[PDB]
Amino acid sequence: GSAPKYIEHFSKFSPSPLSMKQFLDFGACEKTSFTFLRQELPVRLANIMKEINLLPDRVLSTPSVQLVQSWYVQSLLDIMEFLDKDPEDHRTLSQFTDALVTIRNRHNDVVPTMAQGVLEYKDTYGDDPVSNQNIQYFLDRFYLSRISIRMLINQHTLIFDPKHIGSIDPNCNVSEVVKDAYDMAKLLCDKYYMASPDLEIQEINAANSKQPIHMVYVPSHLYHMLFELFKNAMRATVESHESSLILPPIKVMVALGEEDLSIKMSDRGGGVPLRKIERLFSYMYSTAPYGLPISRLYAKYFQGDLQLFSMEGFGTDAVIYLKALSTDSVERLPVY
Ligand SMILES: Cc1cc2ccccc2nc1-c1ccc2c(c1)CC[C@H](C)N2C(=O)c1ccc(O)cc1O
Ligand SMILES: CC(C)c1ccc(COc2ccc(CC(=O)NCCN)cc2Cl)cc1
Ligand SMILES: [Cl-]
Ligand SMILES: [Cl-]
Ligand SMILES: [Cl-]
Ligand SMILES: [Cl-]
Repeated sequence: GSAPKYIEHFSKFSPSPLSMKQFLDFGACEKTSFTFLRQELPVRLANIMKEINLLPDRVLSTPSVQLVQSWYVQSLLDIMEFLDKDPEDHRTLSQFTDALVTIRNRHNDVVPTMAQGVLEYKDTYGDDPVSNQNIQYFLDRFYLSRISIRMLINQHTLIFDPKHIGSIDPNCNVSEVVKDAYDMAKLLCDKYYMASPDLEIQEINAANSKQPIHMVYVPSHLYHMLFELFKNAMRATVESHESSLILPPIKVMVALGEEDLSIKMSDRGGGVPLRKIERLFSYMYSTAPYGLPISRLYAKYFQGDLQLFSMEGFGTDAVIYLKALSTDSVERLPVY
């Protein structure tokens, strides 16, 4: 086989970050999407695969890692087939879309698969701070890499099968996504607890006092994050007030500035002490025999962040920081 040679070849290129703008303007440009995707997916696959291989033989040789490594090898090769094919042959295009689908389905379970490797490492070698910083370093990178691959793939398969441009909404109403995510979390909250905090939403459009706040974003990434946040805020609120009557609302604010769009979600669930806040974001210290960390990645992915600060004995605030302008929303990608 050729795999390690290909990996070596394509790992000399640097993956290429795109912006929301460049992502929009892509969506008949199917020849052009293809000729781009056939270089770039291998680049991105090569690069992360190269980094998997820098892991110590004690990690590298465990079943989890070796399995997901087998998926990446097949996906690379799967796309190799197409390096010398013909962009003008409308059935070459037709069967590449099929090929991307099969790849997206080969990888659906990397999250819980890798989670197994964390779990085995944890009982196999220990949960020390140094192990943990490396797991953290590796997984933020790997999962961020993966997020971008799916972004590429979803943009192609959705556009090449009028308002939304595949997974991007160029007029995303942020309150709307807030309410939806809330409704859904509230549904689960009512099932498992038979009580649930209300929602208040206020907007602050700096430049434009009374216009509803819209942006260019990938709404499902935003739903993902809001949803996680609402689950956490509901849990704490409900459970901190079991012996008590009153049940405080979850208060969200959506602020729109010159460069940030920010979303705060304040609760009164009684908080977390400063010392325990880092762990909530740790893959290792929160795996036990998508999550905060992964929500944060989604924010980081287009130059955003997702930050927690608590007041122990009162509650927790959670901010999602996003770039307001499409021009500032550019993929954050790791490189070998
Ligand atoms: C993040 C998380 C995942 C869980 C998964 C399974 C079971 C319980 C869980 N609980 C949490 C969870 C949620 C809120 C909080 C904590 C843990 C630690 C204790 C504390 C009361 N707490 C918070 O203050 C808190 C944390 C994140 C957040 O977005 C909102 C919050 O109100
Ligand atoms: C499941 C996957 C995500 C996983 C599980 C576990 C790990 C852990 O990897 C470690 C653990 C400890 C050290 C310190 C050290 O002293 N190293 C010696 C040099 N080799 C380095 C690394 Cl890369 C990574 C990835
Ligand atoms: Cl993911
Ligand atoms: Cl729940
Ligand atoms: Cl933080
Ligand atoms: Cl290095």
